[PDB]
Amino acid sequence: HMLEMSQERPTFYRQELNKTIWEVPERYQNLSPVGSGAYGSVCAAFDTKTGLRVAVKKLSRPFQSIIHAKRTYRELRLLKHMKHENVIGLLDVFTPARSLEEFNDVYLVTHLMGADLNNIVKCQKLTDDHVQFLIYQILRGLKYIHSADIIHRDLKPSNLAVNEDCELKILDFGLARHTDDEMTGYVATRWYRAPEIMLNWMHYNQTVDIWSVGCIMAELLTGRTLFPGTDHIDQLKLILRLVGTPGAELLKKISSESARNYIQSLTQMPKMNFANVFIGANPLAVDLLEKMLVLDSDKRITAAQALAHAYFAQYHDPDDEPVADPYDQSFESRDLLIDEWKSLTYDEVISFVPPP
Ligand SMILES: Cc1ccc(C(=O)NC2CC2)cc1-c1ccc2nc(NCCN3CCOCC3)ncc2c1
Repeated sequence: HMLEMSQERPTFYRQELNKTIWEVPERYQNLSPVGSGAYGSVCAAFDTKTGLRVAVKKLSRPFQSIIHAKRTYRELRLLKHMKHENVIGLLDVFTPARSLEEFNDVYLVTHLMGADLNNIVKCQKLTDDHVQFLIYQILRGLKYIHSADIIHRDLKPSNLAVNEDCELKILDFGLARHTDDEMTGYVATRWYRAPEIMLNWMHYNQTVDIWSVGCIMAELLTGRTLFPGTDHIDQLKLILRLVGTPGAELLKKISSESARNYIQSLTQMPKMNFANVFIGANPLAVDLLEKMLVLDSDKRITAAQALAHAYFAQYHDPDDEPVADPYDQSFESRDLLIDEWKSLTYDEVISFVPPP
């Protein structure tokens, strides 16, 4: 039968990077800072053990408060669960600490991608075929992420990573941790989200993500941001001018009272002609967009339905658009202390088995 009686502890080494100390296993070499954020820093490196170029994220003060602690656990679980080509997955996760008492840091190793969707667009114009392959993968990814009952909630170009051969992976899904002041004003952060989730209407389903995919594809085709609004309200108006104002049907389904109340007061207007906005676009694309850009979430196309759309005919392969196992998110409805979230996280680290 054979069992592993004793696991060997790799030998780490320190070095200062990004004004912060990075202690990692000697397998990872040539660490170079590629970014930062309020969640932790990121370094590109070379994994001599696998010959792969990898991305390493060092969370910053992962257990400094219940809110942080729980999120640190949440991220580890999300990464551990995803195992699909178009979704960022966990290649390794380590901590220099030798025991739960010492435990303070968490490093998450993932694949490395040449760039995010922003960078690419600025570099050149993409062919109708490029858009097809690019959007096709986002949908393959979402199909998989959604099947494990997980919603992204914040899909946008900065979350989509691609590389030289046009291959894409989805990042930062299921995290939904943003303070309202970064989503205020003329900011690209709030230009790709569904109106329902932006102005907190009814509840939202997986289709919030399909609306985002709509805004991205529109952009890749036209070369311009579809709804570049200056604030939540201006943003909503730009959207309504194109898709039209709510209708009795969807209006009743809007759970929020103040919201429902404000929508009513808006002067009404019909759905514009999509062929006149996304011009010079493959006609099949225009059709897919009219099925992605619908105000009512109950009537928005799903990722699996969309893979079946004639536009992705050259890439659609049902015998190769995998689904995930269900994600067990019961922990999400718990209220534990920092040390309890930490302990759970610690367990998830020493129990991680490297992919084949
Ligand atoms: C490590 C990690 C851990 C976790 C998660 C994550 O999503 N967790 C959520 C799902 C649960 C993501 C990463 C991660 C982070 C940044 C990345 N950046 C690049 N692009 C670098 C090239 N650039 C482009 C911009 O300009 C400079 C150069 N490639 C791959 C990356 C992988």
